[PDB]
Amino acid sequence: MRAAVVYKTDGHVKRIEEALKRLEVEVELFNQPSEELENFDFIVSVGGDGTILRILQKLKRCPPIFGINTGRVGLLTHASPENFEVELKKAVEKFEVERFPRVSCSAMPDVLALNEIAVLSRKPAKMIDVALRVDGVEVDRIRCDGFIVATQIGSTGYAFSAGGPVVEPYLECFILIPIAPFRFGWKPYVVSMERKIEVIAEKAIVVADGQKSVDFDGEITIEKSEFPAVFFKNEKRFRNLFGKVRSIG
Amino acid sequence: MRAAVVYKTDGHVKRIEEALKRLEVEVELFNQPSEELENFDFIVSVGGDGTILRILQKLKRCPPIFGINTGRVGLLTHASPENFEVELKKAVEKFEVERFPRVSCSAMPDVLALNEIAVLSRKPAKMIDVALRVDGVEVDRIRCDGFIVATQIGSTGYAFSAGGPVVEPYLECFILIPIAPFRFGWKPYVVSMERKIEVIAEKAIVVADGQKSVDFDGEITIEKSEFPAVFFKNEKRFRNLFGKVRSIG
Amino acid sequence: MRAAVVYKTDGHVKRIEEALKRLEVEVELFNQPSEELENFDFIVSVGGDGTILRILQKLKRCPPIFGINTGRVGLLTHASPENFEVELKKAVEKFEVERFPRVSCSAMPDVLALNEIAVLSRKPAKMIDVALRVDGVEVDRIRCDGFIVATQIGSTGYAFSAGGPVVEPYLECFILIPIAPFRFGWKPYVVSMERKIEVIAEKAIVVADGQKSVDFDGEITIEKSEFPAVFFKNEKRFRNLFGKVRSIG
Amino acid sequence: MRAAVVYKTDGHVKRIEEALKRLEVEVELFNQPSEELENFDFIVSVGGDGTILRILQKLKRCPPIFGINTGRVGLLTHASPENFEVELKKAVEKFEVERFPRVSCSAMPDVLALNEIAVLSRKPAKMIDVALRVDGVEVDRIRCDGFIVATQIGSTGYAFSAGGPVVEPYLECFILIPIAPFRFGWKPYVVSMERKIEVIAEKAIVVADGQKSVDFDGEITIEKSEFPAVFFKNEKRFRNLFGKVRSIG
Ligand SMILES: NC(=O)c1ccc[n+]([C@@H]2O[C@H](COP(=O)([O-])OP(=O)(O)OC[C@H]3O[C@@H](n4cnc5c(N)ncnc54)[C@H](O)[C@@H]3O)[C@@H](O)[C@H]2O)c1
Ligand SMILES: NC(=O)c1ccc[n+]([C@@H]2O[C@H](COP(=O)([O-])OP(=O)(O)OC[C@H]3O[C@@H](n4cnc5c(N)ncnc54)[C@H](O)[C@@H]3O)[C@@H](O)[C@H]2O)c1
Ligand SMILES: NC(=O)c1ccc[n+]([C@@H]2O[C@H](COP(=O)([O-])OP(=O)(O)OC[C@H]3O[C@@H](n4cnc5c(N)ncnc54)[C@H](O)[C@@H]3O)[C@@H](O)[C@H]2O)c1
Ligand SMILES: NC(=O)c1ccc[n+]([C@@H]2O[C@H](COP(=O)([O-])OP(=O)(O)OC[C@H]3O[C@@H](n4cnc5c(N)ncnc54)[C@H](O)[C@@H]3O)[C@@H](O)[C@H]2O)c1
Repeated sequence: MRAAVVYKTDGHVKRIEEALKRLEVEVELFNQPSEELENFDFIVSVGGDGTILRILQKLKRCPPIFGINTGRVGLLTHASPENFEVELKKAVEKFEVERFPRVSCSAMPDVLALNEIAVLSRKPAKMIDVALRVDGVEVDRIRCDGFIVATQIGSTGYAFSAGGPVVEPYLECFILIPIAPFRFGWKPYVVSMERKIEVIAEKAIVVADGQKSVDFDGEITIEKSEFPAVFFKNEKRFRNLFGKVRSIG
Repeated sequence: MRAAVVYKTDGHVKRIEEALKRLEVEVELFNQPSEELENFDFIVSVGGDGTILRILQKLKRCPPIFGINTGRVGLLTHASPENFEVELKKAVEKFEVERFPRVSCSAMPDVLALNEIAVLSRKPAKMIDVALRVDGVEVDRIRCDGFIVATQIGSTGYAFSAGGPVVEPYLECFILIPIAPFRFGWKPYVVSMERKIEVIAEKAIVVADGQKSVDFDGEITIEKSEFPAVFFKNEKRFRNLFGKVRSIG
Repeated sequence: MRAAVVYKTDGHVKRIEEALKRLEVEVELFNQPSEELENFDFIVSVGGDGTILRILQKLKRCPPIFGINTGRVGLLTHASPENFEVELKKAVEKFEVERFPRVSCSAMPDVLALNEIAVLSRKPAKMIDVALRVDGVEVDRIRCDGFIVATQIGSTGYAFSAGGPVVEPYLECFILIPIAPFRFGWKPYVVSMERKIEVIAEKAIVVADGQKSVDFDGEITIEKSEFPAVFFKNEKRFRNLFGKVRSIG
Repeated sequence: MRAAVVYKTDGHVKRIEEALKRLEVEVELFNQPSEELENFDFIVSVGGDGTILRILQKLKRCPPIFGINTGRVGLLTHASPENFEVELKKAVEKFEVERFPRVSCSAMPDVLALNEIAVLSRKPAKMIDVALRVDGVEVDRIRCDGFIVATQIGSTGYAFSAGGPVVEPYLECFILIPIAPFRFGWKPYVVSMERKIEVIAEKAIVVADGQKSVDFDGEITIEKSEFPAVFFKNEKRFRNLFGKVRSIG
């Protein structure tokens, strides 16, 4: 059963090589992520949340991702170097998985987002004029540095920083929130991920998970896609949510 | 096919009788809400959001509610006096109904909120030491004027005022947000409604939908209930959500 | 020269009684604060920030206060118990002070607040309709759980939890912020302390420093009194502000 | 005595030429702002707050400015097309004058900001890593899209959007708020304007009243300048502050 190990640097990759060898698993090494990753049964990412997002950008069909975290913190990950040898043995032996939806922009045709599709100002410190509508209905219009269309997974990223609610990973929703809105009152809008979001702005940019961005004027459509992100049932995912969150930055 | 027509003041009630009579519907006027309301094919509420919440307490089994708003803004209502006669007709001829869940606190067994359960301090200008726990797990421990456990429907009520997000009516979930938290960082949590909430504080009261209130010491659980609120299908519920929210005062 | 040492618990009192001994200063023990504290060259409180606020309710003319934070955290205190020996000697030999304004009320005539005056609902879970003017101009009319007229000192207290800004101690100003405002957009106003505040509300109370409360209806005015809180000089008051504020819980 | 009318479009400029003609004031017209505007007894900006910022950028020593808002809402302006005639005459013969301070920054040294000095990310959709200090003190260290060092006049500007308090125009003070901070727990700080602000970023840019901006890599210093902004006295500046803020959009 084949497995890929992706890594930022040489950190701990030797012990993971020998961790998978003990468990009867073919292993191949990957400095950078490629579209070849979907020829393997699973993937063991080594670096952090950031590393996982760069992997998913080279994946439509997503083989299960285990996630060793090098740094200090990580919400998408499964283990650390201190204790990964144990948690990997469990991960592969059960082979239980979970799947979180990935949305897609209309102007960035095949690149999918797990966290969000942000819509920012092309020039920094300049303000764009954003009009939002979902399922046809005019939801809002507002001047802001940007606008975020995040899934619940990404409710803990940019969205969090704009004032967003912490939404547990299992409840499946969009969070719609502006960045530095220039208006007296405003409120985050949480809606079902079955709807069709639309943003309309001139002189703007669109960014999937802080990774692929394109320029666009006019309008874009963001909806749920057919290809989710597959991880490895992290039984404690929920209980760990309120604590990883308590200690961001 | 008979009907109950509940009212606070003598609003447009001469007219609502006369529209109900013309649609060949028997009418029983109700000076105030009653348990007796269970025995009607539907209830026309005539007043505002508050009129409907009161109605709901005195129901377990809930006939369809056509709420009419004589005030400025009502998120639960289908029409105003200008349009009520056309909508009431559409509503009763098709008879399509929809239902949003009601929640249940330990302290008051046979009572049900549609908006929220709020745990506040018995005495005012005073903080309680609230501890929250969703599904066995510890999620928070904060000091505050109170804590709010609210459905998406009540996202636009009390919790809205405490800094909470506006969640659309068709996304079943809980919204757990404190009133006046004494702490550097805090966040509103939005979790699934299929979960077991538990609130722990001393010298406090619990309040279901701003109606029934009861002193409590120690522990309560809040959970989803088996007898929900029933209104007639509102084709434009989602559409108006965003306009009405901006006129809240 | 003479001093009154005010305490709640009789823990660290024999250590402090002997520190003041070897400083040519006469001592008098005070199990609870009193109007008699005015007859001393200074005061040494022994407890939290509350031990201080409780002291100032019995002072009009205020001799300098040296605060010893017992357990706890506090931004009105001058020293912990395991360094106070030194800090007292430095504070009484230098004998250097600084003063912060206290405000007054209409409804409670002889009473003075260092932190804030909070207007709240009389019955909890009920919101009142507050209507605020400063120097005669209407500023606002909001439905809320309460309203806080704070000073820069008490901007780290009740107004901090209502969503206020951290204002430094040396900038004299009012902070005007509501508690659970049922309104789409709202904002705290920071204004000059030389202005005459005026809150209007029915079915309410007023509370100076969470210490004294009286029912009221109609209007009250808050003004800057001529009798300031007086403390020894804390040079590190400003540099400690930011690290204490982070640890608020 | 002669004056300079500065406009952006040809809105009500003929009618303004004629008002100054009836007041025996020789007028020169300005397609846009020049250093040249220094040699006049007063100035009549015609457009908005933004037009006034542009004028001020070309001015060290500032002659009285009389703003006519042709737009929707102007914190900095005196009159509308309806009542400019009345008010222009009133204030020219009274010749009273207010002085709100402007602020210099240590990277574009001879430029001046009434509103703020914003330190932004150089590329967009990337967050920088701002370290804040004031009078040599570590007040914060935070990952964010940017950081506003605002004055009270610019507290209804960019800082307002970032989550900041409304500050009366006559309470002199800095305001230290971030844009999109990635941290569970932040708060805007309001400190004295006599203090020395200092920001340490990397991969950043500094902006001043949204006009002049230059790349910077290291550490800058914001501090109260020698030459302020000068407007004719608005007797209704304070009064109109609150209704104008409520219609910021
Ligand atoms: N808060 C902000 O000012 C800001 C700015 C740009 C991007 N982002 C977020 O960062 C993510 C990656 O973008 P980038 O590579 O440009 O920046 P990045 O990866 O260099 O830094 C963003 C930080 O967010 C963390 N992170 C990523 N996904 C997260 C999640 N789902 N929940 C909690 N934390 C998470 C990472 O650990 C990292 O420390 C994007 O998905 C976006 O949501 C945030
Ligand atoms: N914002 C606050 O400070 C505050 C305080 C207490 C109660 N409430 C809300 O009021 C409800 C009823 O309590 P009460 O009888 O004590 O007061 P109430 O019925 O008189 O007043 C509540 C106010 O909010 C409106 N409202 C009611 N339900 C709403 C909803 N679901 N979404 C948006 N607005 C709604 C009402 O029309 C009224 O203006 C509670 O369930 C709670 O949600 C809000
Ligand atoms: N945040 C809230 O929900 C809330 C509620 C009531 C009172 N308070 C504050 O507590 C003060 C005293 O009232 P109480 O005795 O009823 O509550 P308290 O004194 O029993 O508890 C208030 C907490 O805040 C601390 N505190 C007091 N003044 C402070 C200040 N200026 N800056 C930072 N922390 C401070 C206290 O040491 C204590 O930990 C009031 O002046 C009010 O500001 C806050
Ligand atoms: N809210 C935001 O996302 C944002 C972004 C960039 C700049 N700004 C503000 O705009 C100012 C000028 O920037 P620009 O020329 O790039 O855009 P601009 O001047 O065209 O737009 C800023 C908006 O805010 C208004 N404004 C300016 N000063 C104000 C004040 N003191 N109070 C209330 N409103 C005010 C302007 O008239 C305009 O409507 C800056 O000084 C900054 O304060 C705000």
